[PDB]
Amino acid sequence: RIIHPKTDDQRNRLQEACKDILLFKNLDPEQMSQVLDAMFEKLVKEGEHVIDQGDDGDNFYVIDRGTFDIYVKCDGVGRCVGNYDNRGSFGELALMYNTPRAATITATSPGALWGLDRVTFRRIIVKNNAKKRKMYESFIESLPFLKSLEVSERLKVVDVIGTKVYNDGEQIIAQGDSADSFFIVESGEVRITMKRNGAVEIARCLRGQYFGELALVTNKPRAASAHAIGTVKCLAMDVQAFERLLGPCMEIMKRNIATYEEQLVALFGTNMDIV
Ligand SMILES: Nc1ncnc2c1ncn2[C@@H]1O[C@@H]2COP(=O)(O)O[C@H]2[C@H]1O
Ligand SMILES: Nc1ncnc2c1ncn2[C@@H]1O[C@@H]2COP(=O)(O)O[C@H]2[C@H]1O
Repeated sequence: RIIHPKTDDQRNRLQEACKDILLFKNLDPEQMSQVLDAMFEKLVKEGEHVIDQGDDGDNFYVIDRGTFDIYVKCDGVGRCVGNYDNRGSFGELALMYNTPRAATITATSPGALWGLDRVTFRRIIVKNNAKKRKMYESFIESLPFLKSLEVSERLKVVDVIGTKVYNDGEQIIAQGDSADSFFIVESGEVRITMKRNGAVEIARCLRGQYFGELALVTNKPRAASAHAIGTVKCLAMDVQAFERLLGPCMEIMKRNIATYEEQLVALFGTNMDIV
């Protein structure tokens, strides 16, 4: 076991930084404690290359604070495929598939990261993903909207999703809120409402259906709220995973978007500007 001593201020900041990391959701309190003890802090300077495309993987990072740009060099040209804003994680691909870094991550401000060495990672996270794969691989392959992906790409979706459970009445997401997750209902029922004024029910999602994609596609705040009816289980994915893996089905989703407009105009007379 690898262990790094941390001040009290570090443990509080570390625990708060890890609370929403999807790759840690399917871990028991004991595996999680080992991960926490293995975490070490790392300061980064603005302009610093935390990760360079092509290198061997070494650590997995959870963001404590700071901004970062994501670059993928495609044919001598560097594209900015996204960014991180004071929250999130990265560097898990090289450690899961033993491949070279697939992108360059640069800090665009001073910041801090929580690192986790590859050994502790593969020993716990990777071991845990195998378990996750046995529970959901079948379910994910069967989703109609994911048929657009190559079969190998679909299997990779399982590696980065995390399970989230909600009790009856819990708010899953709120209208007007910023968005960082894409959801897939695993079990239970999710009620979608929108405020004209009072809240109006506009849709319900059952096993196999998704929601929370509109904000990620149009880059806007959540257009509606979502609450759980009874006990709900959702498979969540962060926006970076969404953009890396679901590009192939940005059509089927774009096609479902148009429907959102018609429905709202029909119910309210205005499209509420969701596009
Ligand atoms: N579109 C993307 N392609 C590849 N890596 C990405 C992308 N968006 C974010 N990343 C992250 O950037 C990291 C770069 O190193 P890794 O390949 O280990 O893991 C990668 C992911 O965690
Ligand atoms: N008519 C609709 N307009 C907007 N969002 C809708 C509608 N029907 C269902 N939704 C879903 O509710 C989600 C609310 O958050 P998002 O905007 O991220 O994504 C939205 C869609 O997935």
